[PDB]
Amino acid sequence: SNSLPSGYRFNEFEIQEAIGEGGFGIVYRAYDHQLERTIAIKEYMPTSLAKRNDDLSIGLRGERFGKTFQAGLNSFIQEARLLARFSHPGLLHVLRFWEENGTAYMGTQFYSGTTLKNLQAQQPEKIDEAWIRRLLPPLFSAINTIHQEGYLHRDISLDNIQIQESQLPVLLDFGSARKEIGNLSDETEIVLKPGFAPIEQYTEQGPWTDIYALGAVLHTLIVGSPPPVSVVRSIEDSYQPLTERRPAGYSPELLRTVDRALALKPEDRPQTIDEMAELLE
Repeated sequence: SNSLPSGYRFNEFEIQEAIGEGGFGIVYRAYDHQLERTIAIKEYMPTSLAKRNDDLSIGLRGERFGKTFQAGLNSFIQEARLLARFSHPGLLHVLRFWEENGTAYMGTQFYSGTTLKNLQAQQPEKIDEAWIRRLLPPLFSAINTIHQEGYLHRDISLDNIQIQESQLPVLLDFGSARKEIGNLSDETEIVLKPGFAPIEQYTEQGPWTDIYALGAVLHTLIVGSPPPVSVVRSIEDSYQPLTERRPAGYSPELLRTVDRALALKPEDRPQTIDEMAELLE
């Protein structure tokens, strides 16, 4: 681990535990001693570009990485600014942003629970049609709120949806820094998510682009894995409609909603979140 220790201080903030560590940032449970509340702190930390110094600042692993490190940092800032436009229970709420230690930090609301990816791995028996139909109204609402302000998510999968202990979902992260680093570094594998990204993201984007990825999430919850990579589908589509598979315990109505969201071409999909929600009725 490259993470700050429990007890580390940012003035009034105190690090309590590193709770998420990926290749591009670390997430901490932390505590605000001024307001006496638990928060999360997200630290930009691209491990392929940077390492932890003795004084716990961040430094480049090689001088050739400086331009790409800075571009990822700028994208991290821009994502914080985007999230700061919203005050919605299903979107990660940003409290503070600051630069320190040669990197940048986002203070955010702290959310209970775990990611949808982990819930699906650990408690797949909890995921059934009734649970999915309770998940969708607040998840729809969060995604639609992004769309109504003129933005798109473009990085939806199970990995960045939080399921709180209340079961309500939160969108945590748009992958902006990761995707910018991957584009600049020709590390194409960290830009789009195979099976979740629709054909138009591979090089015409709009709400239907997020709707496809949401379909892919739902497909994963229902049968355990995402649909085939969309570029492969665009050559020879091996997608088997869920209405024909008929997984046990699932209504044709929910299955056909997923199939429609997964239509190969943008114009054949529901065009707005509201259109997709109507299919369930």
